[PDB]
Amino acid sequence: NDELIKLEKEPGQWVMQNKNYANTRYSELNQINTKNVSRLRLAWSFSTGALRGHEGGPLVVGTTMYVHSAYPNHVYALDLTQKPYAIKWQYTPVQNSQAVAVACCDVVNRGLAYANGKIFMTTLDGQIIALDANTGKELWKMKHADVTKGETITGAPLVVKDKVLVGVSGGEFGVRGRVGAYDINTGNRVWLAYSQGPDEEVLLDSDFNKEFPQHGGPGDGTKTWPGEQWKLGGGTTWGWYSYDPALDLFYYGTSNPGTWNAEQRKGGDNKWSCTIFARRPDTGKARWAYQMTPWDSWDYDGVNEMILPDLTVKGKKTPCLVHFDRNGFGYVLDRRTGQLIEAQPFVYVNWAKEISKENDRPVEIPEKRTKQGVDTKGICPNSMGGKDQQPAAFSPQTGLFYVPTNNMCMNYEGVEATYTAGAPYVGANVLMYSGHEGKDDYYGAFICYDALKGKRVWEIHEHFPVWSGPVVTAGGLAFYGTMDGWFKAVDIKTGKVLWQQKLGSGIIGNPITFLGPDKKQYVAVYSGVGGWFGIAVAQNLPPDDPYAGLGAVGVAYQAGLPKATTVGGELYVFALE
Amino acid sequence: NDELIKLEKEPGQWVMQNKNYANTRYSELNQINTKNVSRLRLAWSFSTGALRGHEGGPLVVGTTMYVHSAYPNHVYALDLTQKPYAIKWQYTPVQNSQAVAVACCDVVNRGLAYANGKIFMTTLDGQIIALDANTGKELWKMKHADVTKGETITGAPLVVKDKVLVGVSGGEFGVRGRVGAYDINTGNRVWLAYSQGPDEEVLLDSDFNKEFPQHGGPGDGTKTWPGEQWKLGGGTTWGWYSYDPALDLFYYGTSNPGTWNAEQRKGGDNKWSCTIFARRPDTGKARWAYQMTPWDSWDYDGVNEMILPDLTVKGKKTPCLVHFDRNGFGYVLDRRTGQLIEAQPFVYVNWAKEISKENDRPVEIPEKRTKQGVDTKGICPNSMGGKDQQPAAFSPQTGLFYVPTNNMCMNYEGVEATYTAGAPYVGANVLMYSGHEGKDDYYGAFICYDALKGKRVWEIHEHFPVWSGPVVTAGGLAFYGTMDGWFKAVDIKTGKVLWQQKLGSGIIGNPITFLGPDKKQYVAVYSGVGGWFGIAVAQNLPPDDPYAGLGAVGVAYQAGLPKATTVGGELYVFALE
Ligand SMILES: O=C(O)c1cc(C(=O)O)c2c(n1)C(=O)C(=O)c1cc(C(=O)O)[nH]c1-2
Ligand SMILES: O=C(O)c1cc(C(=O)O)c2c(n1)C(=O)C(=O)c1cc(C(=O)O)[nH]c1-2
Ligand SMILES: [Ce+3]
Ligand SMILES: [Ce+3]
Repeated sequence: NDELIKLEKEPGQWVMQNKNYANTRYSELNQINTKNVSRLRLAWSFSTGALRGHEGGPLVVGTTMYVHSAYPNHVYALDLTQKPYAIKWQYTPVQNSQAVAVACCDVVNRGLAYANGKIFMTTLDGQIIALDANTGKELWKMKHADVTKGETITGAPLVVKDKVLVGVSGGEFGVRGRVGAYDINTGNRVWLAYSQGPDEEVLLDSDFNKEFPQHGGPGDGTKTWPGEQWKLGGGTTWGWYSYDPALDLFYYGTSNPGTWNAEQRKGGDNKWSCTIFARRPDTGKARWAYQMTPWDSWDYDGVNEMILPDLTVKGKKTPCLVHFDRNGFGYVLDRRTGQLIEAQPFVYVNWAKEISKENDRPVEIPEKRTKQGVDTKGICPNSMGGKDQQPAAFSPQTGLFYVPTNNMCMNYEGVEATYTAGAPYVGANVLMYSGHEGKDDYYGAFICYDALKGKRVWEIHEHFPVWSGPVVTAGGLAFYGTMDGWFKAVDIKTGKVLWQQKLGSGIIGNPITFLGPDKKQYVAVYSGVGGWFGIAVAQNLPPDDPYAGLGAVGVAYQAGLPKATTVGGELYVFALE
Repeated sequence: NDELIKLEKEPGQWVMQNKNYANTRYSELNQINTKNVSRLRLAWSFSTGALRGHEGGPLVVGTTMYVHSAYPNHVYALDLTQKPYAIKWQYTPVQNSQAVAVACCDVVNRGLAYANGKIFMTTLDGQIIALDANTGKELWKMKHADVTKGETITGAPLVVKDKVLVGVSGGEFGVRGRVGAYDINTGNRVWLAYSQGPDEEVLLDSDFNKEFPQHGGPGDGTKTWPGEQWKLGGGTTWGWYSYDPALDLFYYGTSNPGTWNAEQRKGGDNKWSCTIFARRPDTGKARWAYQMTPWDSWDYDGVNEMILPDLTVKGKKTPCLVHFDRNGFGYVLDRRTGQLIEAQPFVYVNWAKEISKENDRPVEIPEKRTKQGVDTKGICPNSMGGKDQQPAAFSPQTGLFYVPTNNMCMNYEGVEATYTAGAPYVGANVLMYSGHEGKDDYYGAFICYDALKGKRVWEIHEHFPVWSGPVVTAGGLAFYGTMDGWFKAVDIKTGKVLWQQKLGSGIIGNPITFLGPDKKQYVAVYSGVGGWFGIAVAQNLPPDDPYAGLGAVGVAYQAGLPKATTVGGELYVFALE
């Protein structure tokens, strides 16, 4: 989109969830820096009027801030010229409350998109809705997903050219993952790109994986599955999307291949679950695809963000894609072709020795691959991954990445799964605990990571998983939140905490930074705990069954989350003086 | 209670809702003052995990802060030694959710009491519950009110000696208002004092009103009503209680006399509705009582706080009771006898010329007394009163009062009412609007008032009603919140605002100030709009019928409250540094 390509360069605005199409989450603003951040204080706050998990973050376009909430997905426009703000408009969609019963991982929403004088939102119950950005008037609404089939929507849509790109959730409900493109003006569906099934549904361009046939090709959407198991094939698309306008490719990752009992998927790779896709936005046709975790047996969803830095590789400036996967590996690919440049662990990994440079496949440790009817113990990372959806940042100044991570392991036993449309299609008993096979007394870490060297530069051990995507700035600072409510600013060179404040609820939002109409720098973040690790608190679940929430309940209680935080939903905005 | 008499003198703690038994809401702390308050900033916050109206405030006892919420009435103990806090324990009572449907005026609760190692809470559904203050363990509980008869509890209980005093709500449901005294050590109900009915139920001491028999006497609880109309007689007890241990008297006010159609109560004063009671704590027996509004036709509940200052009256130090009634008059009584010393308007009043010096009865303006089947227009104040429950403060240094006020008027038409147990028993159509018979463009004011002179000293006009009870301090400051979310510090001498910050939701909490274990002064307040004026927002009500919420919906939309604030539930704590 030509407006967004222009606007995303402005230091004073924040026009899409991860700052720009490259998903760098980097701001050039330097009013707030390592010298003065100790003086940072709350400027103002705003209640979203919702409880449970508040993921994503606000947008700032012009002099208007756009705010979104957990279910029922209230949307607000705040006029920042009104000292400090006034509510310009609000919108709450009508939804089918049955959506709540088929949300796997809390009733979260990762946020709004802006383009062409319009705001775009997704709803838990499967709608994509366009609103007038200045009045809040509903312009069009479309049904993209079907709650009666166990589908929900939690991901933020992406506007590219005249299309709004919308995903789906339900990898634990046997859903056929896909991305739909809807016309920005009418909402009419233009194309629908599936993550499995026949080529006609997957949508492959004539040059698909041309340079890397070893990454797969035509027919693999069915041939790499037993029978018609692909019809329940997962590969959902609830993460963050990115875009390179020069290459005319947009990028995203896909979820686990449906049932968690790999026995019922045996015989093939189960493509294109756990896959990085690069597609043409006009047609949806794939130019390349790389499957990170063939025949997944761990729930290592591949949906984490696809950051698009230009890195110096073997002495030459190279258009890269960088992705910190649930499977614990930090991948660097050539974003033109899907060529694997590097893959090294960014957390402790014990299910695989390495990713092979020969065939780009994981070299598995067989004792850590799961199976039906027999437990597999001490798998690291757990299903929540080296990190979950919480997006990393990249600084072009340092050339390094700032990554929120999990530090947890699990036991995982496959169980026969039976499909009933609208009900869970899992087939696993999972127990979760702290990192390094339960030896660690902490469950998270915030790190600085060198993707090409495949090494951590520094690490901040955090008691709880870090479920907040940092913003990094030219002031030498990274901001992120903790699940017990601390909002922190750290020195990007050393990891030292330079400022912190305890807010009302665990933070699972991704902070932003922008300039107000007063030309002053502000830092804004949601508070309101939830998401998968926070499900025991958000859904008020008891400790009696530690297997509940597919392991999430036990581990949250072990880490002491329910004693550490209440539910909430508040936007906090900070500035100097 | 001897512990509370001792503790209430400590500058660093806040051991009951209005600071002390005299309900002065005054703190001797002066770390924060007129010279430095501009430097005040948020220190920390805590989400209550509930939405809708958050009335009252936290308690600070020792190094523990006790926090309460709107329905379902979560209770938390925060350990303030844990930099800045940790959740020490929490308790959520089991309730009958039918209570929500019979709450007149939002699902608020005015807060906790502390005494003798115990926390005492009330629940919307009619329970009084004693918890261990250090562990949160339930010690005892009793059913005090019955939701099937339209009873709820929203008021904060008061501990006096070895008794916890518990009121009831339901003046709009034909409830028989009463106060119960429960043994703090066992939960046994020791006595139960009704606001109407025969003397055996009202409970009168042998010297009742002996100095002022013109204020009423034996038998008036039935003889001042037509037939047995007293059986649906209201006089509920949902406001703030006060106590003078030197006099062995506790004090409180009573609600409207049930049906809003005065025609059905014609024939007498309807005692003891709209009444100030002084009762013996041992027996519940009344020593004196003064009815402010005989034969009410306006819903002028008498429940507002009974502040117990010692004032110089005609040169003599006098133990006074000062009360800013819903009816718009600022009453000063001798708290030994119920002598009426002074009564003058603290807001614009047009329903009465004055209170008679001859017999202490309002001199009514007949045109403004409401009637059955005919509309009466331009009545000031409206039923929300000169002020509602939001409690005023008194400074012993200045000898003046700092009062949050409403600036609103109404039309009110009596309608014949039919009693159905558990259903509303109102009988009125009420249209509300701004002050001075709808001429004004603002709906509230924060004032400094001289009670003996009967004069405002200064006034700050506020766009919304001021539904927040100030804390006033020896630093020369008054702190209060507005319904569009501004928390403000004013210079008590000039009435100038010296500091303000916009928070996430309208403030209907009453702020407190205390010393942390770090010896630093903090100011704390709930944010989370609701209560009667906020009902359109708290209950998500449309503007279609302006008469809805007994007039509250119309006036809240006219004032623009739904455009100004969202719902919430957050405790904000401020300090210097
Ligand atoms: O397979 C799926 O469709 C799907 C959807 C979602 C979601 O929509 O939030 C999550 C996951 N999987 C998942 O595996 C997981 O780790 C997870 C965490 C969260 C969260 O917001 O905290 N959502 C999801
Ligand atoms: O007569 C009653 O029993 C009763 C109860 C309550 C309550 O319990 O909150 C209010 C009132 N009346 C009332 O008249 C009124 O002005 C009012 C305002 C509020 C509030 O919290 O904002 N409660 C009540
Ligand atoms: Ce999944
Ligand atoms: Ce009332």
